[PDB]
Amino acid sequence: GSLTEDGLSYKEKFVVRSYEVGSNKTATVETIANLLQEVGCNHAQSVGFSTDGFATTTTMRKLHLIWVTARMHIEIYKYPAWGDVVEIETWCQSEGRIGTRRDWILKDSVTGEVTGRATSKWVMMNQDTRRLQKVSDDVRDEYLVFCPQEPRLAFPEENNRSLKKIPKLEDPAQYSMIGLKPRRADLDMNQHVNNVTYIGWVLESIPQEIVDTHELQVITLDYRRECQQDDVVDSLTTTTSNDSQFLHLLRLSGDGQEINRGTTLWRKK
Amino acid sequence: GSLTEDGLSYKEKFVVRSYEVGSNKTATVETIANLLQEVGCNHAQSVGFSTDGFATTTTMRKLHLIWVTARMHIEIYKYPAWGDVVEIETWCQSEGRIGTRRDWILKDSVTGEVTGRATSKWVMMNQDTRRLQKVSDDVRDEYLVFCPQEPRLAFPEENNRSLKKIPKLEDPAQYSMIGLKPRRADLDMNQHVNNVTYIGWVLESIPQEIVDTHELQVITLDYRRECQQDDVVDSLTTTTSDSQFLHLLRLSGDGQEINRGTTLWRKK
Ligand SMILES: NCc1noc(-c2ccccc2F)n1
Ligand SMILES: NCc1noc(-c2ccccc2F)n1
Repeated sequence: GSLTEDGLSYKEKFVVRSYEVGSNKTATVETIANLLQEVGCNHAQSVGFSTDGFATTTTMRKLHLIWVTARMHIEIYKYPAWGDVVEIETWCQSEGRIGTRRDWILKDSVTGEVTGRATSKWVMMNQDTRRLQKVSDDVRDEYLVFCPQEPRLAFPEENNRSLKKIPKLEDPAQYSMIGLKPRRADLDMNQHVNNVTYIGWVLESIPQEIVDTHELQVITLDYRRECQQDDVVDSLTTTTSNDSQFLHLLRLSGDGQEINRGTTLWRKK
Repeated sequence: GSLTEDGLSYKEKFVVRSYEVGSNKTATVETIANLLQEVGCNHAQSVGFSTDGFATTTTMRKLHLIWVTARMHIEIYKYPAWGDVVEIETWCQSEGRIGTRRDWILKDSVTGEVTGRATSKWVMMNQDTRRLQKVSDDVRDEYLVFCPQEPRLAFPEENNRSLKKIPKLEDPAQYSMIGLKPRRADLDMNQHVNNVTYIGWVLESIPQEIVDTHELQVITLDYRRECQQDDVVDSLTTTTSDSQFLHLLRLSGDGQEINRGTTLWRKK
């Protein structure tokens, strides 16, 4: 991959691998999410920021500050088949003091048609204390020369699903998968659970008959709290709905501490 | 990637990704194992065999026959760092009626130095009845024009590590990780548990202090029986010593064996 001509975005091509595809012989949403974070990292690398998933400045490193994902929103129109080449363009934009947005556009490299889009909200957190804080002006300005100054949105539309509030699933859940635990392959280089793992865990409580008769069009996931290496997760799903829609909750298997909530939208094949 | 000049081997380059590396910022043995499987598939594709992990002929398809892994053996001298290019060359060779071998050599693209090698034994199985059978002469012949005729071994040395018998760990195990279950991401396109998942499960009962102060040099893993989508696995490890370990995977209920193995680790 490379920075584009204006230096304000980053593009990379990926060949979908045998082990990245599901029963449809196309890429899983987890492979897609992995590729989003790969191009995100390579973009950080390309302009001198940290390449540990946190994309930090020297200023932030001095202060033990990191970026953490608050929300992921992914919309897929066609999943790339095994052997197919998918092109991903990615950029960031500050949303003032709240935090920053990273957005992506996925294309068929052959036709150049848009096959998916994603957006994510990130917030600044002290690494050690876990306390959020508004982005300081010194730090803001470090990033602004790497971001477009005119609004550029993967999700322009006035009211769009990427910004909707997600309610809290009430017991009893229609469906559950109990006792989920991360293994070493679920951890990043920092030994923190990889954000994509939580997508896997959300989808584990979707009944197999849905997965066999539907394709995932939209997923929205909020991140509240991280699952530690030694934590155990319960995944909860309730039907809310030709389209199928679900409300989702991840919570710690003991005390029921919320770690994530989300929605998915599925369309008959 | 591409078949090489003589058409009897296949080569591919891989850029190591951010999410593919562990705490040392180098590729995990599971990332390596996945790339072995990927070049294997691309080699099958390049000469017209099935691309579903089974590399079947049209004959085998009529008979509902598949190739199944009996043994994986992997030796790594240097794990590629994030952003590094690793080149993997791969080839198959018939071992008569017993089955076939796929071998790999891993290189640093920049230096051309060997950074690891792997070998695997495959047996022929009826996919419905799960009965083994020796390889048909008509099936042998279909594969011989795509394999070297002169012996070509990742592990040439008589009685090397890759051919040793693995004994059955006896209770009580020194270390365990219990109640392991596959998720949808551990399944392939056939909805069978991916072979690399059993590698992750073996290593889950290595103490963290070992992983933190050692690098994995050798893994040998026998595959005896499949974990189904809805099965639950216990992972057992005992120190047999460099650090060495004996490994056993078995179903959480009745203690049916699915895998046994060994690992060898060196202090950093
Ligand atoms: N707006 C805040 C911001 N946060 O990251 C970035 C960023 C920009 C370009 C390349 C990598 C990057 F991480 N900007
Ligand atoms: N010896 C039996 C055998 N089994 O696979 C092969 C094989 C050869 C070349 C390319 C792909 C292949 F799968 N041969």
